Amino acid sequence: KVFGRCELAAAMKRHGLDNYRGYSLGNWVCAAKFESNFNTQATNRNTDGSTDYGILQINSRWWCNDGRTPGSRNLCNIPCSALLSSDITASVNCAKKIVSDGNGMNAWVAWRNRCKGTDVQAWIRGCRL
Ligand SMILES: [Cl-]
Ligand SMILES: [Cl-]
Repeated sequence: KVFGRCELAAAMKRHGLDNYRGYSLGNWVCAAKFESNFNTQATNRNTDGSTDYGILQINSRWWCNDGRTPGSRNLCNIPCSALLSSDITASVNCAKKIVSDGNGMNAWVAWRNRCKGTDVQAWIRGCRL
């Protein structure tokens, strides 16, 4: 599923991401835009052979099991394929563990490079939340 901006904001808001660890909702929408273009089915392969999955491009190196990232961890205890669902619950729940791991949203390269220090509230402007 390819979400609309406001549709995704509202789904994220319902799943407790607004202000989660001090990150306002615009941060999460912005990250999703630049990570996946709001497409729950996004995959991208990293040079190390790990893969990034779903709306927030969560990496098989640490976070999920895809059966083909030898010597990786499954810290969110999920098949990576569950991150590709049109229901973003598993992505959001895993994202919460990532953002809590000490690096905040800096874990998301596109967040760091494209959202951080910008006006992120613009990403939810206009939305009925
Ligand atoms: Cl694996
Ligand atoms: Cl980037």
